[PDB]
Formats: sequence, structure tokens, C-alpha cells
Amino acid sequence: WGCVCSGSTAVANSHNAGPAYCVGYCGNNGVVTRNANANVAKTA
Repeated sequence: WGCVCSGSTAVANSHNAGPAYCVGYCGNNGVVTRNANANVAKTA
């Protein structure tokens, strides 16, 4: 189960995806962050 969110846990699981899929919820923090997120899921 690889699901990350750039806010809270309630929203993190709200979207989710799966152990086979990788999702990285980003915002207006920076391009780097948008990548770090997907990095935590893609690996999860």
C-alpha cells in the first residue's frame, strides 16, 4: 500500500492507489516536493 499526501493522513488514504501503483500528491511547495511524494509511493 503506497499512498502519500502533502497535507494530512485523512486525505492521504482518501485517494490511495495500491502497492502496484505509485501516487504522489503535491501542491505549491515546489517541483522537487512533487517528486519526493511519488518517490515514497512508487517505493512503498
